[PDB]
Amino acid sequence: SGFRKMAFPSGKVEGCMVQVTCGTTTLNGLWLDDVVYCPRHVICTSEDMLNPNYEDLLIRKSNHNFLVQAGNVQLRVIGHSMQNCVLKLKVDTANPKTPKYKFVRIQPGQTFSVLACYNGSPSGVYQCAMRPNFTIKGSFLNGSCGSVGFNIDYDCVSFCYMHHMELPTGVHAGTDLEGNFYGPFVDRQTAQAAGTDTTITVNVLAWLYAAVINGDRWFLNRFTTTLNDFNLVAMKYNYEPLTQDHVDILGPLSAQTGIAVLDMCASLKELLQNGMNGRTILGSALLEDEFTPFDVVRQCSGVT
Amino acid sequence: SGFRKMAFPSGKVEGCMVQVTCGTTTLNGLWLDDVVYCPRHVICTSEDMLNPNYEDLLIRKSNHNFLVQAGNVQLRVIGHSMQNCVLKLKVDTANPKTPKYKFVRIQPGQTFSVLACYNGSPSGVYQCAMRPNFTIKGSFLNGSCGSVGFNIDYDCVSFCYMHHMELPTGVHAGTDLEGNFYGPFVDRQTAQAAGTDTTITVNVLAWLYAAVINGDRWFLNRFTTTLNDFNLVAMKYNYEPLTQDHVDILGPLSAQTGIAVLDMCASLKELLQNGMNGRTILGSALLEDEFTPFDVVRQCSGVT
Ligand SMILES: Cc1ccncc1NC(=O)Cc1cc(Cl)cc(-c2ccc(C)c(F)c2F)c1
Ligand SMILES: Cc1ccncc1NC(=O)Cc1cc(Cl)cc(-c2ccc(C)c(F)c2F)c1
Repeated sequence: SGFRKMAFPSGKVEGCMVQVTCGTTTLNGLWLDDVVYCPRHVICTSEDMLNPNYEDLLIRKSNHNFLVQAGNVQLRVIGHSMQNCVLKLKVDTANPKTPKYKFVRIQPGQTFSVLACYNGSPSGVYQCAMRPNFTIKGSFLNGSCGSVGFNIDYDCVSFCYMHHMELPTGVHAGTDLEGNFYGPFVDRQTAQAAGTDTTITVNVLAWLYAAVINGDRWFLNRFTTTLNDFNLVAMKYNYEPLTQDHVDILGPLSAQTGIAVLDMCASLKELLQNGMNGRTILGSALLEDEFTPFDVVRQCSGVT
Repeated sequence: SGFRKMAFPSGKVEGCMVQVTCGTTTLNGLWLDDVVYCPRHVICTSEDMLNPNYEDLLIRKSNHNFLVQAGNVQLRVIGHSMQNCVLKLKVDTANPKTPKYKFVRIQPGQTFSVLACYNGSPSGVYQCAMRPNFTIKGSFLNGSCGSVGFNIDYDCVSFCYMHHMELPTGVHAGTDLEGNFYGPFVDRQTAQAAGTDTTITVNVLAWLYAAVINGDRWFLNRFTTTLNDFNLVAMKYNYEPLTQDHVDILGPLSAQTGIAVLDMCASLKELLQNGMNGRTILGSALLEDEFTPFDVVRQCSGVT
């Protein structure tokens, strides 16, 4: 028992981290097979960042200008190309530590682990969710660009995020491994609005099921609700509308605990309307939304 | 910016995890050099657990009864011995993935990462603190015994915890890598009181400094306090008494922010006496105590 914000073991990803330097800029790269992936803003100087013409900036660069180092050894760059907001540096050596991997575009509300890196060296690992507004609330400092987000299913690492920037609001923005930003963001130092965010209702309900499994049950009540009534409350409290698809995803947890999804919705409705009254749930004094139903089942079942 | 409950990258430790089976019981072992370390309760049957005579139970076992498997390959056991509550199984092969390591006994209030494992396979990693009462609030299921806690300084892994049991209260107990329990616990299925726990004051203050560094400053006030006055409030709210040693450990964070430690104590005093009034600090609605001053400096400086 016990419930923690658990990240995937980072070993398979640590073996892929490299340092990429172009001119004066050093950031992280991800070495899979004979390709190193990194944010294209590595080719920018501070002056270029206000409105960079990435095509023109990349034309001034040659393979020998991209310094790629895997720990202590230098990699030889034999090709370079830009795909959306990422640079792909072809190297003459396949990474011997390349795990089985896939590139995936995660959906908002889904979670993943981040291996925060500086100078190609891993510093720490943490779990987070892709917010409904396509930002992440991470922990990144200058030099962390190119750090990646991922999930692991058995021996396969599905890479879903590469870190590009921190907006003035302190939130983080990045791309999939094909260089497409999540959300409306651009890799340019210009004002950028992140959309209105919402709380991930299905994840809060999953976390309430995790609380029941782990013995925190004080919030269970004698009430029930309907999807329509619950959604009126979700609207008022800026929660994502619950759909039948969400109810079905919560099916396994409902079966495990014997608590109907709509009965758990009535508990969540009362918590939204009354607050916690100074009490806690799984060590938290707020409603947690960065655990998916799959995360709860995985952590509560011991999937390796 | 941003502040997360960050764990160390687990790769160096993943390379040390093995499965240990004795009779009917399977748990995790830690393979360093030519020794595999694991909880001695692996030699128990369910009936033995009420009052096991570990010396007598171990006498009925031979080297060939300890089945040690590192992933897919079987290890050959050439010696066995019990040291306190751990078994040390000498194997004929040194682990080629043995990182630079040390065995350390951590102090209460200190933090470490846990690589939760099942059947010798890593499942996830999370950060936690050794509570003042020598328990940990982890996330462990049956089969997680032998999972380890650790810290990493550069290329050296300091192992500090090995998981042994979950008490009826849902808290976790374990040993250092010499098999000595943290706290008053015994590896026996018998009633065991964990002492009165307290909140780790120096860690809460460190986390308030982390909040200021990351822009959450609403709790800063026009007040100051003394160590004596603060400690009267700490007593009332079951917080550890703050000492001059704690003030000195907070020195680097005080210098970085320009906020005197006793001024931060007055902010903490007001938060203890008034609560948060429905507000949050670094995404939390409660006062967080599982970040040490060193953790805050490390995360805020990007140490790899
Ligand atoms: C410092 C740091 C901390 C954590 N994570 C990453 C970083 N580095 C960056 O954000 C670098 C970067 C790159 C790009 Cl392409 C755009 C911007 C940027 C975007 C919008 C605004 C308005 C602005 F001021 C900006 F500087 C900034
Ligand atoms: C199931 C689980 C979940 C998370 N982590 C670990 C485990 N496994 C265990 O705790 C196994 C174990 C071993 C030892 Cl030596 C003593 C006890 C034990 C101690 C005290 C009591 C009263 C009691 F009921 C007990 F079973 C229990």
